[PDB]
Amino acid sequence: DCEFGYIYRLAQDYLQCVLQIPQPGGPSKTSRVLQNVAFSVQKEVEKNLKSCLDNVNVVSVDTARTLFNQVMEKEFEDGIINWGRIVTIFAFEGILIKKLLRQQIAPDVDTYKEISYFVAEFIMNNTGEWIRQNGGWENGFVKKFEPK
Ligand SMILES: *CCC(=O)N(c1ccc(O[C@@H]2CC[C@@H](NC(=O)N[C@@H]3CCS(=O)(=O)C3)C2)c(F)c1)[C@@H](CC(N)=O)c1ccc(Cl)cc1
Repeated sequence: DCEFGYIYRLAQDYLQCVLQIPQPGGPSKTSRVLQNVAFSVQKEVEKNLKSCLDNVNVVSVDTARTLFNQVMEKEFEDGIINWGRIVTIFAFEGILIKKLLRQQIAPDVDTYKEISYFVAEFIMNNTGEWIRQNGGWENGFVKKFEPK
């Protein structure tokens, strides 16, 4: 599950949850657990950062990728990977997609698929082996975050 395709599906499932367009039919047990936890983080970040989230105009996918790179470089600067930081990656892509829905020039219905790709690239290349060694999504993330 630490392969790119699995991570891409998690990132895309979370953007479809934020955008209220879940793929008709349903998400896996991993995505279901992740959407509750990442949404709780997302809402608190949006409340705390309300003032500064207006300091950018996310007019394009390249702007969103630049912002994502800056935020992730800062989030992981101490070299510490943990599950909280992994959930924060998904919460942050949720904030990005909401700003793109409002601000993207020539809004493209497939944009969430491009954001999903670069989120999955970051997760796989920068945290993938930490994730696998800590149980992957099914034996790590879900075991940590699934309901008591
Ligand atoms: C006011 C802040 C600001 O100007 N920008 C910004 C910076 C960071 C950010 O989100 C980060 C991800 C969520 C949060 N981290 C966090 O809660 N980490 C905790 C400690 C480790 S843990 O995982 O346990 C939890 C901060 C923002 F959403 C916004 C801007 C930064 C920039 N590079 O311009 C900014 C970025 C993006 C947008 Cl859309 C708007 C402003």
